[PDB]
Amino acid sequence: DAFVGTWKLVSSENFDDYMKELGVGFATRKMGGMAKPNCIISVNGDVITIKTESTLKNTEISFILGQEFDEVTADDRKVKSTITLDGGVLVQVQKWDGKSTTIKRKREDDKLVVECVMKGVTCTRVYERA
Ligand SMILES: Cc1c(Cc2ccccc2)nc(C(C)(C)C)c(-c2nnn[nH]2)c1-c1ccccc1
Repeated sequence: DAFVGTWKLVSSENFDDYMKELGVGFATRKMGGMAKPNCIISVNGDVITIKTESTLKNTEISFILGQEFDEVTADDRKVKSTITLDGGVLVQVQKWDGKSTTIKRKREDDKLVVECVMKGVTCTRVYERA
């Protein structure tokens, strides 16, 4: 859709604070905050795949909209994830240990805009086509 492609991180706001809320420790936050990952999004039938590639860490999730799945996050959390399409926005919720975080991926102009919320912390990451 508007989401399919290869997307390179070009900007990030409040990622260190978000990682802190995720319980990521200092040395790991340092490494994560300088990463400039590629995000490759593809769709085949029901199944959407989101691949993250960086020198620090690669991740991949494949999923069906509305169908909860198990995910190991980049920072090694074991979470229950559910992703839906809401007014053109991919909305992801991860739930683990009575906590949750929400990740919204939207297409705005040339950009893929990713908004991550946990507790009072909102991080916004902007990716552009590679
Ligand atoms: C939480 C998180 C972490 C945690 C982490 C920190 C430090 C070391 C290892 C993990 N790391 C990454 C890197 C840079 C490492 C891939 C991401 C990420 N994925 N796509 N773009 N950025 C996210 C992330 C960002 C937005 C949406 C979903 C996940």
